[PDB]
Amino acid sequence: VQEPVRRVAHIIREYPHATNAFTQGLVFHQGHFFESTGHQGTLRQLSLESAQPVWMERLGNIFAEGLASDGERLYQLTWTEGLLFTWSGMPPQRERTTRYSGEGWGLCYWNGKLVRSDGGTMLTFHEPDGFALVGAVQVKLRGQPVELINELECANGVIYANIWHSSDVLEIDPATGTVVGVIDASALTRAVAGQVTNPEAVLNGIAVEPGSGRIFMTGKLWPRLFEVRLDVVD
Ligand SMILES: CCCCCCCCCC[N+](C)(C)[O-]
Ligand SMILES: [Ca+2]
Repeated sequence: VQEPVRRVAHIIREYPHATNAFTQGLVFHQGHFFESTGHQGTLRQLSLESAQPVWMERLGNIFAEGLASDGERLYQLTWTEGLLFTWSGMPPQRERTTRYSGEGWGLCYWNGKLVRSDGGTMLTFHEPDGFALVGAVQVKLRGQPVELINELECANGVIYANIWHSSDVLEIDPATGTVVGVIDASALTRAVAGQVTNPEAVLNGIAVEPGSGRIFMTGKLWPRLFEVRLDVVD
């Protein structure tokens, strides 16, 4: 038991993002870059050369939320609807609708399981086929539960998680819920501050590219998505 590692996200490069996209899910999938939005609900494939998506399916009034990939299918939560959409093929088409209890904030895939956050302190673990709960951990930083756990990303042996309305990103051990790292991504929030006005225009959305290990972060309604390098601070 030691101090969580402290890191600072250093902006490597910036790319256009759409200022009308409320980013709730962000993941790489079968060579492409995907985003889930609510208000209005969409699944979109992003270009890094333009804010205009290369492909989008509109979900109407459904408030879509976190988005996970197992390499073959995309899995997409909803906020209070209790709907999980499972997408397959290229372009993705929905092949399954699944009802679940509780709220859907972030989602990622780890060790054959979907890991789900709901804005509380808990990460719950679910079977991809039918979304039955199989386990849970409480997310704890220095032994203390952390509320507001939002978009997820399963990479590098951890779960990366946004904290809603914070510029910190946690690194969580999925076996235990222990926070093993805290990333300061406040340079990203500072970077867009002169351009965003909406109260909900907050850092959210982490995706790691499988083929390159390159790490990307954005925010709701942000004009930019950022590639970051995570530097240890001592
Ligand atoms: C112009 C007003 C925009 C209202 C936005 C409401 C965002 C709800 C976000 C919920 N969650 C944290 C669950 O996504
Ligand atoms: Ca993600």
